[PDB]
Amino acid sequence: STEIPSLSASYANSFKIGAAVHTRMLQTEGEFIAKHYNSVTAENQMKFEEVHPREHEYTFEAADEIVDFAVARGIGVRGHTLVWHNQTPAWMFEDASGGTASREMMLSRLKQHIDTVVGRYKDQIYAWDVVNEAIEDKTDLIMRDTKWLRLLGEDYLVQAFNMAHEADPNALLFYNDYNETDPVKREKIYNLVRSLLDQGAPVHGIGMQGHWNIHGPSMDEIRQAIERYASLDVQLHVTELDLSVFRHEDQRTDLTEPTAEMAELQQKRYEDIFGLFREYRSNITSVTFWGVADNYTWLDNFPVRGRKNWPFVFDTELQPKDSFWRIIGQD
Repeated sequence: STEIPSLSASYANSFKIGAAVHTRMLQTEGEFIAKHYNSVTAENQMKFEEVHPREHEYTFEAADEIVDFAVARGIGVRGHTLVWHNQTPAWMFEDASGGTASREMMLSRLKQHIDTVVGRYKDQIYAWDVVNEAIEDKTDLIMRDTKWLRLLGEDYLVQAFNMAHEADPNALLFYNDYNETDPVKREKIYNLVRSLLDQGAPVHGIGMQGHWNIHGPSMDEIRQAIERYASLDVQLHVTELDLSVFRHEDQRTDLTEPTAEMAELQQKRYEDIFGLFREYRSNITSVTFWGVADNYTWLDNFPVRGRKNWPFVFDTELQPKDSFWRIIGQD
């Protein structure tokens, strides 16, 4: 493709290397993507609202294009979240009078949605984020209070996994979440999946989002989350990895490029992280970055609107950053 080696090829015997994509990137960054990633995830085009905007109408155009792109190139595809409190259209939770949908309506609608979406790509998607972010960040709260929990019921996770498993018994079913390394939330997610497994739910993996930064979480904290989750006998996927140069509610907004400090910390940070991933390659089977290159990232608008970020190992011009070289795998 040019000079630099293929990132995914360097991990061909350890774990997949993926990237979140959007159709707009294909006929422009398609060459770069096929070069460095052997796994892709629709950043947004497979979400409920994106593929099922209205009750009786599905819009799979974008998702279909991404899948054609990947499968024709031997690139794997992770399906992103079927059940999530965000990006799910209002119709799903409402009845004809605009009131709340009943438990029965919720169940039949969820069944048809999963059957349509999961069934559509049957045998083509190696892993599905079945339930996303069900655990609360608040210390004294376990289950996030969402319409799924209120309208469908406390068994909404079991239901989702059973339905997904039925739509495609060959796909690996994942429970995906962020802040997965925080000791308190870690134990909640651990107990959740454990209880799901004890209930017979077909959950085959835990997705560690990996929305980290140059200051944390620590190697020790990440290590503990890994061993903790792996002890449930499930595969582990780092699903939305990015290393923000900013912290939580950062007050800095004048940066037009990372500071010399940020660049140096990020490079070392990425080296440490992938060093840890290699150590646990027996538990981690896929590592996906939530983007392709610094020219685009959802962090450019979250949590702060219009604040440019540079979270990847590839810069705004798709050129490798120092971190890239320190991340190359051993194969």
